[PDB]
Amino acid sequence: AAEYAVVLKTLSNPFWVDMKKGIEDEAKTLGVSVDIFASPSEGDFQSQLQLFEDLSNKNYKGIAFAPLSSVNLVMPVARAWKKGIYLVNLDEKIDMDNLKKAGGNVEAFVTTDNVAVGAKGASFIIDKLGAEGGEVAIIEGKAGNASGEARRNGATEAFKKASQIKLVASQPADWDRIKALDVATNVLQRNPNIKAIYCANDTMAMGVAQAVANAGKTGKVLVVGTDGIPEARKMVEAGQMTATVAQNPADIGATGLKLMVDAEKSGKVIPLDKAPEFKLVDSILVTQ
Repeated sequence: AAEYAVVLKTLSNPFWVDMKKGIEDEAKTLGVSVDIFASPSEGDFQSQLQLFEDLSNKNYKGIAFAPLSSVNLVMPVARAWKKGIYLVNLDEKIDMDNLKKAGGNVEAFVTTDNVAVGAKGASFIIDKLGAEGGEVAIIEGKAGNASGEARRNGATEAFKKASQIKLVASQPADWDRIKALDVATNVLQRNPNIKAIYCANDTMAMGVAQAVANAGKTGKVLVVGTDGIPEARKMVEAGQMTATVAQNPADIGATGLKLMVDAEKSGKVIPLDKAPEFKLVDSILVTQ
């Protein structure tokens, strides 16, 4: 049976349920069969590396895959590439450095541009504030992590190009609704003239909308989030959170199957020296 296979992170998370449907749907259009696999828990690094390994011994033309960690699947993917399997990295980037040393490569990496995500949620505040503008802040995530710092850049640059906006306080905050509430109230005392605050995660965001529920500024103050969890989504339907910048799972999976099928057609796997393709998929701004 099937000519293509897709390993994902898990399927108890709606994010990955939406990705599966996008690869299936996109398959029915291209004329290719697909088998979608995943290991139960988000922290099953070994159980996914066993999964992938089992698939490698079957006869799949190509295999797209979302790695739990950046190095848990380097040896199976590099093996897969020597056999001539058309691999396509999804969501998070696999350690290319390690992969090089493994003697392998990938046809393409398909992810969401985290900087654009930050500018998308900052730009939403900009337009809502209007000409008048006003003061804003960015509750950052934890330092060292690229994915939250990327949202930190984009959101910063987008408010600097708006010469009617005042960035009061972009300060660190580890991914925590409690610690997000505590630095929230800190900015609301230092600068109580704030009209909105974008947060670099949906966890922090509900902790900042708690600091606005405190001072009972709910309505004037605009909270924004990222990732778009099912929880916060509801919030935004109820007027409790202003908005959140979700990803596009379905398009990431569908684009990933498209690039895999395109490499197969070519009849030759990407050279080692050749860098992979790099498609970014647009983020979505979920609003009332």
